[PDB]
Amino acid sequence: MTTNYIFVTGGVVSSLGKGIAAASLAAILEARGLNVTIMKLDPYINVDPGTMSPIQHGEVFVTEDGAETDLDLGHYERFIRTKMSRRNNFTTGRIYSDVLRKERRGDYLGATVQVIPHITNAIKERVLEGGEGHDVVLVEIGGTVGDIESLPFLEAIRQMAVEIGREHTLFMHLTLVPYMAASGEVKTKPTQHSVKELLSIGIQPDILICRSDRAVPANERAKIALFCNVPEKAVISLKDVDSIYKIPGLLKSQGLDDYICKRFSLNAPEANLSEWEQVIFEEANPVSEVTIGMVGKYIELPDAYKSVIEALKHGGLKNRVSVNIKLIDSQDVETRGVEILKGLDAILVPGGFGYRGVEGMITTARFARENNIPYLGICLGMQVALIDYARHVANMENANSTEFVPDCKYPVVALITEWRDENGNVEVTMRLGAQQCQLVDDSLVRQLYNAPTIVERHRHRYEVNNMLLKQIEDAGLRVAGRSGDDQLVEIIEVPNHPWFVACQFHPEFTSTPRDGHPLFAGFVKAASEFQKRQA
Amino acid sequence: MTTNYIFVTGGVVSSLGKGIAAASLAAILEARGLNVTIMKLDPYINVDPGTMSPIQHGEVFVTEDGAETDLDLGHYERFIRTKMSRRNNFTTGRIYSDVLRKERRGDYLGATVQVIPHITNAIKERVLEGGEGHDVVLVEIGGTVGDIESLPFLEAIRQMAVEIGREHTLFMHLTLVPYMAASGEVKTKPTQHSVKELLSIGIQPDILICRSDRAVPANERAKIALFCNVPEKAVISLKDVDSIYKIPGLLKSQGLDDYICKRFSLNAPEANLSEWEQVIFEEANPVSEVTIGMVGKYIELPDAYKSVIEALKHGGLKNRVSVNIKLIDSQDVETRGVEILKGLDAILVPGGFGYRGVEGMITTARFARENNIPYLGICLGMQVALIDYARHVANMENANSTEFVPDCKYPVVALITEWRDENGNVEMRLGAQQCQLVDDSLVRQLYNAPTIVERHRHRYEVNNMLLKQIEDAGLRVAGRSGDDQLVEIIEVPNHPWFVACQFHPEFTSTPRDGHPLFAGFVKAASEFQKRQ
Amino acid sequence: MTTNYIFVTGGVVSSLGKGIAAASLAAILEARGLNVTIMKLDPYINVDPGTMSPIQHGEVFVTEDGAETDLDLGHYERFIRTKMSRRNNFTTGRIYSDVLRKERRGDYLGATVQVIPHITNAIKERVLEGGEGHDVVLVEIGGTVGDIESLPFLEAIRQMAVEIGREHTLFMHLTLVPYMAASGEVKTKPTQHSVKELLSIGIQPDILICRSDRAVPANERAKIALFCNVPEKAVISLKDVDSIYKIPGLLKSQGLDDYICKRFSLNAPEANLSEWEQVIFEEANPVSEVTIGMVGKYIELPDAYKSVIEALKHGGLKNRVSVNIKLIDSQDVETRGVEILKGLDAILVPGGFGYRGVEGMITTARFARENNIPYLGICLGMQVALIDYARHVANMENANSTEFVPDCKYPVVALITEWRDENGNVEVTMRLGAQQCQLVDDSLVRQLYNAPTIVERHRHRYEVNNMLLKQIEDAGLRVAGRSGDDQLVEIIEVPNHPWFVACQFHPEFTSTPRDGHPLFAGFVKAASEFQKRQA
Ligand SMILES: Nc1ccn([C@@H]2O[C@H](COP(=O)(O)OP(=O)(O)OP(=O)(O)O)[C@@H](O)[C@H]2O)c(=O)n1
Ligand SMILES: Nc1ccn([C@@H]2O[C@H](COP(=O)(O)OP(=O)(O)OP(=O)(O)O)[C@@H](O)[C@H]2O)c(=O)n1
Ligand SMILES: NC(=O)CC[C@H](N)C(=O)O
Ligand SMILES: NC(=O)CC[C@H](N)C(=O)O
Ligand SMILES: NC(=O)CC[C@H](N)C(=O)O
Ligand SMILES: [Mg+2]
Ligand SMILES: [Mg+2]
Ligand SMILES: [Mg+2]
Repeated sequence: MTTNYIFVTGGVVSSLGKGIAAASLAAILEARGLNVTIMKLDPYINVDPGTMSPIQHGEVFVTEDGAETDLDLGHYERFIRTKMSRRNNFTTGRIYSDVLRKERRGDYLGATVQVIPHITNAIKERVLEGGEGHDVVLVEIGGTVGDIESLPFLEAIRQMAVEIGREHTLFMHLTLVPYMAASGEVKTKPTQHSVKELLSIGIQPDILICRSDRAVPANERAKIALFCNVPEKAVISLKDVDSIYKIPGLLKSQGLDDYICKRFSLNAPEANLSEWEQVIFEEANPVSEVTIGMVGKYIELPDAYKSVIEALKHGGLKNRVSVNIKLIDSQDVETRGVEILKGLDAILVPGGFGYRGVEGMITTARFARENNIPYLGICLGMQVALIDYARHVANMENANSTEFVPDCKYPVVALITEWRDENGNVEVTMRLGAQQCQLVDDSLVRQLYNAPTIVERHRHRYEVNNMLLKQIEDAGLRVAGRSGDDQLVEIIEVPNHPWFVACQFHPEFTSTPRDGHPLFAGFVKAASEFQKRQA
Repeated sequence: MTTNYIFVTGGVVSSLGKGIAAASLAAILEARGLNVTIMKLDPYINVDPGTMSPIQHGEVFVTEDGAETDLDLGHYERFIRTKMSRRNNFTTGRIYSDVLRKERRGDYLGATVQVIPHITNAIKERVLEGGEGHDVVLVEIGGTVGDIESLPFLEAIRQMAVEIGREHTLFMHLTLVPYMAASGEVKTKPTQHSVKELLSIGIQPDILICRSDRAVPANERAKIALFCNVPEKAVISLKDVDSIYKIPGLLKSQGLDDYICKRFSLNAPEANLSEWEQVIFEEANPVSEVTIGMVGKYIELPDAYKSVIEALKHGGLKNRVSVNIKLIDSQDVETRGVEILKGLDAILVPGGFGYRGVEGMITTARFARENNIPYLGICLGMQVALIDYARHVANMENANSTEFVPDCKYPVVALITEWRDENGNVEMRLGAQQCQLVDDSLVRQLYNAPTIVERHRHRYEVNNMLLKQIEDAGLRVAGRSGDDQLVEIIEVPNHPWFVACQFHPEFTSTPRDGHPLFAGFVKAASEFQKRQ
Repeated sequence: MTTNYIFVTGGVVSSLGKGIAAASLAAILEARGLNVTIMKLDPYINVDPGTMSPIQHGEVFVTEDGAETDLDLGHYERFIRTKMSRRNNFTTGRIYSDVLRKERRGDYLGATVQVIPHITNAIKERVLEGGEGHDVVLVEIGGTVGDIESLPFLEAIRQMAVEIGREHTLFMHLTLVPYMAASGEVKTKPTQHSVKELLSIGIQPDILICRSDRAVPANERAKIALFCNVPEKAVISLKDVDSIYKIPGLLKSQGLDDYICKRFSLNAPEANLSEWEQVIFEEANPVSEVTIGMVGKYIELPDAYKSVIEALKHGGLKNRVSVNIKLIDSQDVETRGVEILKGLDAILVPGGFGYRGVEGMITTARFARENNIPYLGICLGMQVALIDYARHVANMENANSTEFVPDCKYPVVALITEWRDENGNVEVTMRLGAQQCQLVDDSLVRQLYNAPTIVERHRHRYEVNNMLLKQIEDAGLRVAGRSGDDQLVEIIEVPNHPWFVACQFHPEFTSTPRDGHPLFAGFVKAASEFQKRQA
């Protein structure tokens, strides 16, 4: 079976929903039994998003194999059951960095190294490596048709299409169709002009996905076809919907996947969207409501927490509980006190870097342990909770993480090789990716995950200081999971509490709307339980 | 006194507000004491909008000199006091038409006649004609930058800018900066792309006017400036507003007029927007409310009645009355009956052509003459009033206009050449025309003068031979022309407020100066509303 | 005094003569007493041309400070008396390589690193560093307006222009105006369309330089002005000329520099072109003719030898001798024998890498030493001559350079740390840039350069093997110059010959048409002397 490529580009503006549109299309194809994958090409110069603040392009997502990648890969894994790896995300930086290393070491045998063919060859090679043995590969191109930064990407895929042939390649282009109040109509002009820009780069789109805040009527769809050399049936409307889970069914109901299977000549059964319809049904029919406070330092751009917010939403689905997520600046806790935590059925403290806003989290971890409000702490949020417990229950004054005050008396969280005592004695490298974790026989989480061993994903360097550990266990705190070797602590529980769990790994990256996640489902159940005993 | 041009263009999408934007800008400049004018270049092929359906590009506006032009000229006249004439509007059709004629007749001396320089030359000459003897001329280019249709307009102005010089020309380019809900941001990408299209046609914009449904924040303005080679102070924000009357003010508060005066080297006092401030204040503080029904055949596209809608709103201002205009399909008076006129404090029947829906208008004029509801009838509306009368009070069975049923026994409205009687016995107006007011009419009063000037666009007149008969049965002749004493205004004098006229009074109404008929009409509608 | 920038771009095609057009313009400005410089921006990905074969974009030029750069810098140094350094040439590779190194080490503080502003900032910074304290800086942009590879360059300079203002920036754009035989006219259409491409990138050219194979008449110049928003007087004609030395006077005679000085507001005296007129006069009035054979492995692209060919031409000027340069494949010597060297008044063997064609050079060095035909050997050509002498006069059979047969018995040329005996005994890193060299008291070259110490430029790694040196001196060969320390051999002479010199340094990079070069002038004199005793 020959591999087919659908290239996804966007025009007019960015924030158009390319990731989500691609992922949804992939979900449909998946449900026709096709073997599908997706990859993201980002135009940034960063070698990988590992050096990007979460308020730049949102969360740094992590795949099983430890790659730091764009958050689109989160969308991909939540719409299809394929696992993303390093192979599904690369940037312009990564391309240039490979080519420079090869040029400097003489691999090009004295040739002038050029954007074409050398940069573009490099791009084609990773596109082929990401597609390897899949029937259909959606290749999402970042940036907007017309700007400078994504031109080599577009020229690469142009070349591929000619090389591979139109029998096995399609171009899917998203554009904006804005509504004008004065005239009461949506406008095709930007689509017309975007398609001319795309053509001027040498690409004829085959399918047009029309983004608007309402459906694009037949009249205007026909106008777009007329001007873009695309048949009417390949001009698809994609309105703003109240739930992303509806997107696959919306695209299916307009023939998009039929049109694709015909072009690629695949006999495949009609997409069965039962799992989506189920998720949609669940979402539409909550039995009760909770309010969960997410308390962290990046709430000014919520995408910093994209996968967490979705995991919560999946926790809602598994409990038929509608989760109202209220974002709370953890630094306002420092200023305005515990006051602003009033009125919450649970509390989540997410991950982060840098001292700013961390003392507000420690406080937040406290308030939730003392008032018996259920608490989930992820990475940093597990670290600030160890810190809370030590300071306030094992009475280790001023305890902290070497990340924030390097020279503190009780460094409860520190790099493995910074580990020391309160006396100064010692014993005689980012953790990335999927790692096995042993669950402790009598813990909440051993029951929730219901297995002695689980696999979750890491992105952190600061560990639980084993040298100060016994002193904290002795004061009540329980260790609920450890790694495979060198027993580092992965999970802690405060057992005098309805529901208080915190973990080092990012469980949100393995949560999905179809299959949920045992930790979040638990966390949300507890929030509902707690909500109902206050009423 | 060198003449300065400001070329106004539009990018991304149309329906951007170029007309109003340009008109507002003009309003500010006039308020600084400058001699100013505006003109519209339409890319369409119609020689003029005279053959255009009112549901196509809206109403056909008529200027003092009797030209039929785009409705944008209405906006112009409602923002500045300079009078538009036929030189303030021309189409691509008009341009090719003149060049073709000159060519078939040999004026090109056997040259190959080309888009450049012959079509572009013809465009340049007309832009110069519309501009002559003005300080600042706003030239509004129809269509959207990027499209085929307006390229010759764009190349002609590019040439003009280079000929006349950068010290006397400015390019103002409007764009759309849409809001994305996903990100909570307005987006400058389309502006950056549109300025590129404009540059590729050889035009560097000087001023960017950013349309959006909310203000464009300083960050986005700064990014537009960085990418488009314009300084930040020349990136202006023009959000959707709740009242066009606030647009002169909104632009002036961002320094637009200063920027222009600086570039064109003019010392002019600061703009005095007091009349606009007054207009905004009136509109913001109505004391009563009314519902007025507009009954006619083009309600599917409200711009068909653009100047009438506005003249009512100006009637509102002058009485501090807020007017709700209920657009009513007069075809529905035919199907569903007089019920659909339930709940109106006044009824206006506007102009039109074609029989479809006119029987509904006659039922409508009756309803109002009968149930003592105030009525204003413009052109068709005045004609269908006479039909109602003769037909229901002078008992002239099935009376009509020859435009609709040519061989009717009683042609009360008919071309002047068609003028007959009930036995068969015997014996198109455009522009500003003098009208004489009858000494004892509700209208000699409202206009507070003997003779007036109003604008015509119609063929069919009141039949003078059937006239003395309808006068006897009650009806009153309130105004008449110069010669042939044709009937211009009729009143039913046993009604609180019933006026109807042949001319289009809406074309002279402005928000600053109001209009005596619509002031009158709206005042009456208020008085009626109080009595229920 | 404020720095002014003239940006030079090209359109329609490449090979348009941007380097030469810029350099000539610089020469005019120089002659108005202005302090001028020039820089080249290349769109290649190579970090620097050090890894490019000479048949890629021609010779790798070397500046005093040792930078490996584009051959345009040769043109610059031959038209103005400023010295080029690393500062005057950078590539896209160099830009990306700096930015990647800074991004990976966290210098961007978590920002997304983008083509704009990060790549473009980097470019602006080197443009400012190259311009530092000069009155006028010509900034030559490589590639052709309209292609992908030079877009960031164009966007950078666009930004600069707005920032610095039009008071101190001009855009000079070259285009092609082709002659059509069918119609008998030159065509302005490509200029029209190129200027629209340049505008679409956001740059309004200020000056148009019209390349054609004949002058561009007034009619068409006016047409170009009409369509490009440029005044007639800024549309300059630049026909194919028989001598580049005429280009400054051609541009001057059309007001180009007047137009520039007016725009930048400089009072400067009229350009005095006396030195050029002199060079032109010299060139036009040769007294006799010679034929010099250039024998090397890259003659398929003569630009591989750009500066050598020009040095010869300057040697012609200093002797009023018209040099007919005949290029000869040194590999055809291997095949067709010494035969193809018949009919030559001198012989030059240039530099190179790799064994292919080197045995033909050794042979060539031989033929010239035996028949007393004057010989100049540069770098490789000095190495193959040591090799010739050893094999055939010091009778060291099969002698060679470790570069070619690493394990040979007599490695006469080898890396310093490969140095060994014919017995295998030993004693108890490219050379780049301007280095001092001591001249030997009784040598030809000590007289020609007329000083005990000279400065010439290196680009080589293989040295004269000091361990086998005494054995070659003993057989006749004389050392004519050495370095400063560690006495490595820079120059050799065979003293039983009318004129036989060879050197390690590249003397062609310090030769110019105005001031000539003592070695080449000598070499050409000798060729003329030799030509005249055969007649
Ligand atoms: N490449 C094109 C496409 C359309 N037009 C012109 O576009 C005008 C219509 O303008 P507008 O409504 O702004 O364009 P639409 O195509 O209707 O797009 P939208 O849906 O945005 O209105 C027509 O007169 C037609 O001649 C043009 O000149 N060149
Ligand atoms: N001519 C341009 C302009 C911008 N960019 C790229 O555009 C990206 C920003 O994308 P986006 O936010 O979509 O564009 P903005 O310029 O911010 O515009 P908007 O207001 O629509 O976001 C940057 O990485 C920059 O490299 C580009 O490649 N070419
Ligand atoms: N993403 C996170 O929460 C990281 C936590 C902490 N700063 C660490 O590096 O270990
Ligand atoms: N504009 C109109 O109302 C036209 C009225 C009528 N059809 C006429 O021609 O006289
Ligand atoms: N440019 C050259 O001639 C180099 C000569 C020789 N291959 C060396 O590296 O020393
Ligand atoms: Mg339209
Ligand atoms: Mg942006
Ligand atoms: Mg021609």
